[PDB]
Amino acid sequence: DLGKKLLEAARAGQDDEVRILMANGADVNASDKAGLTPLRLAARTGHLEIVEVLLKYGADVNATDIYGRTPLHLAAGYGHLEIVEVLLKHGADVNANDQLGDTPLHLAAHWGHLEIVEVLLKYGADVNAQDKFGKTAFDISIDNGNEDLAEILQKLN
DNA sequence: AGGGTTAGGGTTTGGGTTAGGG
Ligand code: NA
Ligand code: NA
Ligand code: NA
Repeated sequence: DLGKKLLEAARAGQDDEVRILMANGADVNASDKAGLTPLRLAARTGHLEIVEVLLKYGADVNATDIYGRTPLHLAAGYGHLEIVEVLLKHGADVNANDQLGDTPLHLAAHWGHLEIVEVLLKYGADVNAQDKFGKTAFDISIDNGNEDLAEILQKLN
């Protein structure tokens, strides 16, 4: 039952137990529900060290869940800058589209994570990428009344 | 129970559309 144990340790932030389970042959890309992998759970929850351990053990940086979301989508939307940075330096697809049409930049924009927006752009995020409703991150900033984010994105339009 | 950038967390317990458990 090592997959179940790994998923739990990764979401719960038990880095020691993650390392032990990986040493015992746990599948780094194990999934029990909704295509959720340990890296995706750790990235959404904010567990940086576990993200680092899983990547070192070969975790698929671009694994997708039931909604087509990659770990970078979750880290970007849930405001985990350092995880966003580690994922990107390890090959995360900055322009990955989920099944809702969103890129990580769309999620960072929707949730007001300016530093993440800037890091994504630094790593090549498509500023003109449109979601399912044909909206760009800039459009989202205007809809949400985010003056600071609109200022960052206006400078790049 | 119910919602959800949902997969835990808010007294408390099992739903779901894919669909378990303090
Ligand atoms: Na629930
Ligand atoms: Na649930
Ligand atoms: Na609950």
